[PDB]
Amino acid sequence: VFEGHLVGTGLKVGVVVGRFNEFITSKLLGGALDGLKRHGVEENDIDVAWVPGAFEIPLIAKKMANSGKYDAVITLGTVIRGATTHYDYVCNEVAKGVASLSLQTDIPVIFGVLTTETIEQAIERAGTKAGNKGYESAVAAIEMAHLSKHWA
Amino acid sequence: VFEGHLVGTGLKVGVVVGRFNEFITSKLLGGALDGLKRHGVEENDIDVAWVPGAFEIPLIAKKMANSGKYDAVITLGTVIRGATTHYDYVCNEVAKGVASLSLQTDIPVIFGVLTTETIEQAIERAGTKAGNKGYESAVAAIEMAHLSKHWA
Amino acid sequence: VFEGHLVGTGLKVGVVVGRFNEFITSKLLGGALDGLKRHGVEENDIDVAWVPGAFEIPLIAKKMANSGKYDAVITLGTVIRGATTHYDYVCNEVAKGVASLSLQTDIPVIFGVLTTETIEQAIERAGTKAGNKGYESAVAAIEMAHLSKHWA
Amino acid sequence: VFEGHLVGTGLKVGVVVGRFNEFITSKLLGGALDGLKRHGVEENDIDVAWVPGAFEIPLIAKKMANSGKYDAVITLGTVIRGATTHYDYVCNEVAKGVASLSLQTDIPVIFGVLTTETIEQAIERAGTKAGNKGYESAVAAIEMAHLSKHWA
Amino acid sequence: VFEGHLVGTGLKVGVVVGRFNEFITSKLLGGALDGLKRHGVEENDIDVAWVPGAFEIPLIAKKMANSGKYDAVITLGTVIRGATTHYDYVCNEVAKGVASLSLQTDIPVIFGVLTTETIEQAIERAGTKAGNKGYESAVAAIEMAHLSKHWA
Amino acid sequence: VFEGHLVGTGLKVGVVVGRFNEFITSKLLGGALDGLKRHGVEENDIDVAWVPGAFEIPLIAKKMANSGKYDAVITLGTVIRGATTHYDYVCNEVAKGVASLSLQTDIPVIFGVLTTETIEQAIERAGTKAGNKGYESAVAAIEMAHLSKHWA
Amino acid sequence: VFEGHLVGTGLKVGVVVGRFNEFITSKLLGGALDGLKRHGVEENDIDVAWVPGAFEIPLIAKKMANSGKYDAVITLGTVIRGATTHYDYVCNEVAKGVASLSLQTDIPVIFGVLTTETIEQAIERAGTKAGNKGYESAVAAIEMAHLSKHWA
Amino acid sequence: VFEGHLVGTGLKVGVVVGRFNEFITSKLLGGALDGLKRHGVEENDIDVAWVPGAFEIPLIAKKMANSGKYDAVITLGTVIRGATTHYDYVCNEVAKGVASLSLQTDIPVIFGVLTTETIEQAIERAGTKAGNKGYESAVAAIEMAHLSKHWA
Amino acid sequence: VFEGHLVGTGLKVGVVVGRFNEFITSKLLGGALDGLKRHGVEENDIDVAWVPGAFEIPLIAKKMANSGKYDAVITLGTVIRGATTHYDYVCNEVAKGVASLSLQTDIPVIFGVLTTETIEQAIERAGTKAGNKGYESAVAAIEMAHLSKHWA
Amino acid sequence: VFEGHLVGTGLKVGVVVGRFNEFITSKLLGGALDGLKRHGVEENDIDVAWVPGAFEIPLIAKKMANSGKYDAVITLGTVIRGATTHYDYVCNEVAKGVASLSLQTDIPVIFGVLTTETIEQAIERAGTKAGNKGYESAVAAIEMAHLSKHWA
Repeated sequence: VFEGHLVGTGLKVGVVVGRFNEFITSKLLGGALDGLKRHGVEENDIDVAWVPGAFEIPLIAKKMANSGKYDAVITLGTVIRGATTHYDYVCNEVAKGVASLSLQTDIPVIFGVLTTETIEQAIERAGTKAGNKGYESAVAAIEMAHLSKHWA
Repeated sequence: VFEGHLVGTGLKVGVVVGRFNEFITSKLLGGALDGLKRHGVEENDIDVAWVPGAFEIPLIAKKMANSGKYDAVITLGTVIRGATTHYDYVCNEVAKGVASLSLQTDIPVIFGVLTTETIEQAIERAGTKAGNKGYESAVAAIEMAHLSKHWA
Repeated sequence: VFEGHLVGTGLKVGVVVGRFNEFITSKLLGGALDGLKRHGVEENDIDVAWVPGAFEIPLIAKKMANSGKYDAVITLGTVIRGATTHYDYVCNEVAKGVASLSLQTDIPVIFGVLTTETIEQAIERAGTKAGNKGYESAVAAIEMAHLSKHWA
Repeated sequence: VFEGHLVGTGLKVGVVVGRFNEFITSKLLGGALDGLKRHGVEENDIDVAWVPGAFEIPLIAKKMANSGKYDAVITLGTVIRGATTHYDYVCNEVAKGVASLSLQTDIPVIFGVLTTETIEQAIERAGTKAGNKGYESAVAAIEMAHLSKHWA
Repeated sequence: VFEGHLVGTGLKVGVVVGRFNEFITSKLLGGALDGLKRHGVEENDIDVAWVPGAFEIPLIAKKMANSGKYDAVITLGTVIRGATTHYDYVCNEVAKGVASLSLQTDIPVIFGVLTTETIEQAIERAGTKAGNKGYESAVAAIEMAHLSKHWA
Repeated sequence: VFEGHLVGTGLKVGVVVGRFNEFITSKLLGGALDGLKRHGVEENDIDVAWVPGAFEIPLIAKKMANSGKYDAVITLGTVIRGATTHYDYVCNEVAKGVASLSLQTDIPVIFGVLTTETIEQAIERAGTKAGNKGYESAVAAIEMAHLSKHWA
Repeated sequence: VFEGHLVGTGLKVGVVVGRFNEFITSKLLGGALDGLKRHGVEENDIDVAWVPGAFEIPLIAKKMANSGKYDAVITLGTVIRGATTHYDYVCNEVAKGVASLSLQTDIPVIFGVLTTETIEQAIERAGTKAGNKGYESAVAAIEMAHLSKHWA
Repeated sequence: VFEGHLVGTGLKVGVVVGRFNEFITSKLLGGALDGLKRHGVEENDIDVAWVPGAFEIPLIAKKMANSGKYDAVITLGTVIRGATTHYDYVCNEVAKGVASLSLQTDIPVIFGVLTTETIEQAIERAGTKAGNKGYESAVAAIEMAHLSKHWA
Repeated sequence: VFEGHLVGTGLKVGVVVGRFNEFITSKLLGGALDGLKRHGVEENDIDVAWVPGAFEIPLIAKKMANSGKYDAVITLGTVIRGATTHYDYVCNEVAKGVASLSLQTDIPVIFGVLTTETIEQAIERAGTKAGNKGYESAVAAIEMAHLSKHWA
Repeated sequence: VFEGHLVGTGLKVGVVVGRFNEFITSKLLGGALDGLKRHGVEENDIDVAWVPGAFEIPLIAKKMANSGKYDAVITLGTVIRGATTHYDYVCNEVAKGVASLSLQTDIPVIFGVLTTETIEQAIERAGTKAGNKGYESAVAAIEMAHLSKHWA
């Protein structure tokens, strides 16, 4: 009874990508832009905020949701396993932040941060075998934008 | 003593299903009808919201309980182990959302999200030798909503 | 040196028991509902709230503490390992809502939910080798109750 | 399309439980005698017939269906592997008299007799991991009852 | 509720024993007396029919229940695994007879035929560490006959 | 030839059950308190004495036989192997006071205390594979009672 | 029915502890106070007798129950496996004394002597993951003394 | 630059200790005395709150620091690995509570709860090889107290 | 509240040593005498009775306790493992006798009989690595003499 | 009773550090500052003496404490295993000197010389996992200083 439209010609999205692991987040962003752009979203109704890395993505995502300028916010980034458990707390707090601070703002905030073990797994999901996580995040932002933003 | 009825003659239930793994969630939403319906709930008093996937189920599950139109909100979806720990942060936040944000609404929000390791296990719990976890999550939904009398 | 009493001559206790795994939670309730009685708490001053299972125990346990009718609330239930990580998110959220979440009320909420690996392990704490964890969770309730500092 | 109802507001149910392995059949009966109650079937409109064990359940189950006092009869019992093939002939004849033999009456007779290998397996269906097969056999009774075509 | 007495003060029981394996069935018929007798049944109200072996126990067990002289008919005998599958077809038909032809008589016909793999197992169940299956089949006989009140 | 009766129409029985391992002793008592009832012993002529555990069963069992109010006293309890030899001294002293120590009274005292190795073994005699040893210990009580020679 | 209170408001308990293994018996006597005390027993109504070791605990435990000053006598101590069978004859006689000489006094003498194989096991049962066997032996002491009403 | 003082002459401290694992938490509380004492704090100018389990610490640690009574609150307790994952949900929520609810008050709440795998590891950190983690959490408490200083 | 004095200047002890294994009992006695002597006991208030071996030590120990001349009796001896189980019954009856016949006389009778496996274990405990069991028995007799003989 | 104070406000301390293994002894001297400082001692009211090797410490540790300049002298240094037994004669004589020649002066001389096998073990005890054994030897110095007290 309540499906979400997938055409976002009149939408207005804003994304926050993490500079760390640029090698991956780059192609990850281009896929999200390409997605929104070719789904109707105007090529300039789209803003991008570069943060130091995923840990920083919850703070600035909240600053773009509370700015009340966008119809949806897309969080992009990439985290890869290291030698320490540092990778765990980062990955957690990013999702923990993006998810929890997506209800505090009743604004669709799509979580599109890669959390992998191998550099080959990131590439795998940045426009390779698995597809482009970024593009898939945009197509998700548009849908949420029809079901969650202008819907109440 | 404070048991809860199982006859939902005059209840209004709202369901939120994730499209990802539709192969499972589809026959898992078969717990809605042939479940709520056979227990009394009216065909028309049941609304369904399709979200992109489990991560987006806390937000829309909120904007359905807060609409005050439903006595209880059933949350459906399916998540299966990948190669990355991405599966973990998702399952966590879905459960973390449906739970921690079921106390802020005082409205019963039944957690019926399959979190499995195999496609086979998801099938085992969607109408096979474990039964349908969508039908069971409805029975629980009725009882819960029907148990909120020492409330208000 | 502020310690807690242990005789509950005039106490008002409320219990929330999960129906799932009734085979265990049954004897588990009888442990508390017989530890309270024999500790001087009235057999007629105890209320029991049957919820579907543990995941629903935070919600109903809240509406009993917020009910402002009990000095302490005991939460009884049983969760046993499955084949999926479903077991983890359940245990977590139960021992998370019940767990310290319920500090908000400032009513004692004793966490007495069995979280085991084997049906044989749960049966060990259900009134066997390790003793009845329901009885022990009632003794904890009386003690917690008899601890009075109030915020104001 | 002739399907079956599931609310049993005005139902007349009869139960035949085998005393042997009372440790299991006990909780097994409580499953049906609590699934019926909470499904709207009268706590005062249920009769229970204790037979020595399963082998005698076909005979007494017959004199209850032939009694023409119940819309459906539930058969509860438990049989566990021994060292001899004695277990086989018992299980067979129970799930043979009860089983389709009792078509002659045209009164619904639900076969809810546990036939397992381990005491731990029977304890799994007695209200644990696999759920209470007595509760499920009561839900089946209500449904079967609410299926009315009559031969004449 | 429909339990069955265990005092057979004024009952009339008829027993049918197979000669084959007399070594076992003999001390197995010791369940008749020192069983029925000690439970009240009169010494004289007990008749015994010796048949060639178990296969011939359905026929003669029939011409004893149909004589309407006995409140219940106890069937005794012993069968042990051979080298051929002959053991199977025998045990089957004995149980198949005593059961399927206990509904056509409405008179309780207790099945007390040992079906084992070892001479040792037959002994285990004729008055050794498993007890006497003839004495147990009498206790059941009394209760059964004593339970046929919602009959006729 | 002085043998013992088995119908206890007019009997006065007393039972001492150990609370420890209530999970087993529970069903274990129900075995005796249902074997007595169905053997013609009054449901209203049975007293039960709950002691901490088996070690205390000799003392309280004494004050019931010395009470001179019962024809026989049944002792129910359960003790299971631990990591220490503590289990041995308990079992010993229970089956030593209860055991023949209580010849002094000349009142029948039936030793029905389970002394096993596994929780699964105790559960076997608690009304499963091996039968209910409480029921059997009641049948022994009635028989012992019906044995009258008196010293004087 | 003859249960026993757990509130020892007006009881007089006497404890007998063995010095040997003071490292364990010390924190094991911590079951006396913070045990009897928290259950009601008066600080002053509790006397303690220090004996050389467990072997000397039957004699002095006798000259405390026979003084008729205490409602119940708690016996504490610890014994651990050596290289010789000396450990056996000790544990035996301690238990043999406290038991067999608790019927000659009619006064509840709770046996709370640790009989273990490891220093670690003694610790496990003196306030670690098994709890404090001194506190448990007090709870039992209260109930026992509080259960001697069908006495005298 | 803002270092924290270590001489706590004029300080009011509050301690919350868990009764479970008293064998360890006892000597662990020995960190309060012979700890706060020698650092200047006034003899019993410090209050100690005994709570049942480590799980109950967060609640009472609050209702002490909640309203100005102390300049800093210390939490002491011990938790040791069991067979079940119960150990995890306890440890987590204790640390979770003491930490998360040390920001809401703004009054220094030092986390001093031992979380070990072995009883030998608890002893290892209760005054053994690693020192006393109670005396160390006291030093921390004083330093943190002297850091309520704000900034310039 | 009831500790035992350790100075026995005015005491009057008597011991019974077993001649068998003189090689050990010798140094075992000298340690007991040396102990009593250097603890105050007058060097002539001390008597020694040589019995054939440990089995004989219960009889003559009773003859020295019933002689009402001593303040305590010390039983010394040594038993070592042989090829037969003879060693077991001897060791048992000695302790069984000394302990049981220490309550029949309400007179402190210290059990100091070595019960070992190796000749090297006896020497080990006769004034070697483990100390002198005899000396330790005297220091025990003196204490019991203050708590048990002139105390009542 | 004579405990040692821990607040060293008005204290003069002297430190002798070894230059060899400066990489470790450096951070080890960090125990002086941020150690004596926070315990009350006045900023650079403490003198530091740098000596070539740990072997030269005893001499200069003397010619400092030798004549009243400080209330206590701390010796810091590090020695790590080599291929030769040279490591032993150094460690020994350092400890030998600092100890033996701490009685002749009577002025507290705390021994704080690391004697490890690995460079990783030195780091382990220089501010890592085990803490800083320099800050610990400072606490000791203050306490020992406050114990120049003599006796009454």
